[PDB]
Amino acid sequence: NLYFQGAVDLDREGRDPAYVESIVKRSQKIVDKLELTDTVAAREVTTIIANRYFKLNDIYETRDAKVKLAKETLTGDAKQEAVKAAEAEKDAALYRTHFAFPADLSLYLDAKQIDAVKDGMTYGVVMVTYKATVDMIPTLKEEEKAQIMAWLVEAREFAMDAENSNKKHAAFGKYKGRINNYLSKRGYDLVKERKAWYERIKARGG
Amino acid sequence: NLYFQGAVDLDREGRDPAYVESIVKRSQKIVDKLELTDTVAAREVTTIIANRYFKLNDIYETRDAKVKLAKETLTGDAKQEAVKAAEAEKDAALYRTHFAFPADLSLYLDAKQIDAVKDGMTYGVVMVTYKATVDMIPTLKEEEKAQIMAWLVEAREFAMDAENSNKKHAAFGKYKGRINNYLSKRGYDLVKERKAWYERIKARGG
Ligand SMILES: [Cl-]
Ligand SMILES: [Cl-]
Repeated sequence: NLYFQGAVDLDREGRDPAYVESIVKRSQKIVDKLELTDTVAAREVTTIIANRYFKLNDIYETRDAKVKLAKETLTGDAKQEAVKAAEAEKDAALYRTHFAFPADLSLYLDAKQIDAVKDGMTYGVVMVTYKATVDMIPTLKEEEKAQIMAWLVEAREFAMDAENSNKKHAAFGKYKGRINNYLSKRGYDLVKERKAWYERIKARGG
Repeated sequence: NLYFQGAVDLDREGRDPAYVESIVKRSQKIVDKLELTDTVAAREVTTIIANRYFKLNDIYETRDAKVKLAKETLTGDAKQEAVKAAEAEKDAALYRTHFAFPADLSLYLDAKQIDAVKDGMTYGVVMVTYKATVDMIPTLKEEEKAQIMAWLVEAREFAMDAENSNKKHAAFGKYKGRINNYLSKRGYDLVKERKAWYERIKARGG
């Protein structure tokens, strides 16, 4: 499956060609899982995803340059304030660019397909985590399931903008922590549920 | 239709009661247009919307205090840099809180209803603008319509977070400018289309 640009320009200029190729291949792999039937649309979506990876890269490079300058020049509270300001500026750049991404995708993809792109950019952690949680506690109430999914989908919106795998898993981890705490406050004995789950996994040949 | 809090706490503490009442009434009016059939869900959604108005208010109050301090203490480039930093910090606060809002709404509302809330918070400018544009140029291509709608929906995502009516209309205005420029670059004679549209409006008794 050889990628070629379509109408959407690939933001390749001035970038290391091996990096560009790695991002395009990553992006192609996400698009493959959509099983699109319009080969031109598939190229366009590939480019849109790649360009978003590249722009995120640039945002984080900017942030890192500011933090490097702070490490070299500042200490104590002044240093922490400069790091805080760089992080706010990073989150601002994410805000300013976040909505254009599904806007652009929507020219080619429906809502379900756009969600599948989000999942592709975030290792499908939403459904892995949701399925595991309901496997662990099969009598969760519908409202508990709904809240758990809502938090995972929120986590995904942040994770898709994160810098790398480590930071993506940290974003999910925050909301997994929230889920854990939520269930314990709602009266579930998580030690007991988890122990019984492991027994069920063994009993079914997992 | 008297509002009463449900399970979601209204973020009322320390706020002027007339302001609280005004925001609750605004929020109730948005929810009324959803025509929900679960009266408890309607109260919860009312509270969620009101609480988002209140949090946006607080974000803008923070931003304004920083800009006031800059006006009182700084001039020239230093002043512009402090204003820039306050705006980045504001956009950061918007980013950090934006995704929780539809997450919370999703416990009560489907995707279509959530969009109707977004429209309610933004004076329905998306559909007014879209309908007017297709009325003005009825032979737009499907891809042009799609791009126009995508830009209006993007505009809405920013507008729903804006401070007031003036700033909401400015957010839409940016993307209306983009639409105007887009159509002229795609070969439409906007002077001619607009003139012929006005004739059609007159001919139909508008
Ligand atoms: Cl190419
Ligand atoms: Cl109340």
